[PDB]
Amino acid sequence: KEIPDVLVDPRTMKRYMRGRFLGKGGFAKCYEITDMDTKEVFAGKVVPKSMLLKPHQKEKMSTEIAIHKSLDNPHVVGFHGFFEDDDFVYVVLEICRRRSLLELHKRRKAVTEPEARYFMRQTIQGVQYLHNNRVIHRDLKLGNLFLNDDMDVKIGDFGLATKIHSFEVDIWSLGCILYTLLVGKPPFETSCLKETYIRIKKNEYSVPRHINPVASALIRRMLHADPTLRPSVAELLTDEFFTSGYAPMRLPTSCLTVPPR
Ligand SMILES: Cc1nn(-c2cccc(CCC(N)=O)c2)c2cc(N[C@@H](C)c3ccccc3)ncc12
Repeated sequence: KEIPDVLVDPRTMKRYMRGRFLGKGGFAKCYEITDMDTKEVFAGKVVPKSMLLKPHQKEKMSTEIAIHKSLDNPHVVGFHGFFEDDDFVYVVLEICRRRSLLELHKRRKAVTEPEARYFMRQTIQGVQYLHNNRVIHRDLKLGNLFLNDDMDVKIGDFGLATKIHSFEVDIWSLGCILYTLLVGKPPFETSCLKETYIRIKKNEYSVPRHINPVASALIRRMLHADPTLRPSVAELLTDEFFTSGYAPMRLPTSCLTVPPR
């Protein structure tokens, strides 16, 4: 079933123009949509109701919307109201025309330290806002770390977010990220899916010796087996890793493909 060329809602009664395709997450396609009156551009998640015929799955998305809606912070994807018609649910979000930190990783492999310092900081500051507002992400991956044309990291995809394992799962996800950024490969990545889940359980990872001691030190703590021995969000910013070495405040767009100078 076709997705309407113009999108409208009963509430605000604003007309959006479905523009360029941006991607597809699971059963949700996403288009760059544009306000026909204001010309302000937004990323519109379009989920077809044929996926939400079951009231079970229809709850999970109504929770994702519930939470994301309440949020307001320069490191979480902006929320600008959802709406539905007879066929599709439409979630209107902040536009990030530089894709996700995953794309950056895939293209760059191991980034330089300052870049990880910059990304982690900004990422963590988002993670704090969440934890401060009693929100857990539970599903933090480089794909959830979107980038705008200013190279600001903005957290998205709250499809497994929950309001109040607890907070320590997020500190785990950020460990993997800081690993992947600095090391260039995910710490528990393997082709076999069962193998990954075993590696995680038995806590099987080895940080290469090429990585900075102070970096690895923190990476060990963030991935530590005892969730209660993992650092807190507030304890991250203050860590030697962020304070010892050079930390840039802005990043060039060049970082998407090559290292900065
Ligand atoms: C908010 C928001 N959700 N999505 C989005 C929706 C559906 C699927 C996907 C890809 C798979 C995934 N990572 O989940 C992303 C965006 C895409 C972009 N920008 C575009 C340029 C883009 C396209 C691919 C990946 C990242 C960004 N900006 C903001 C958003």
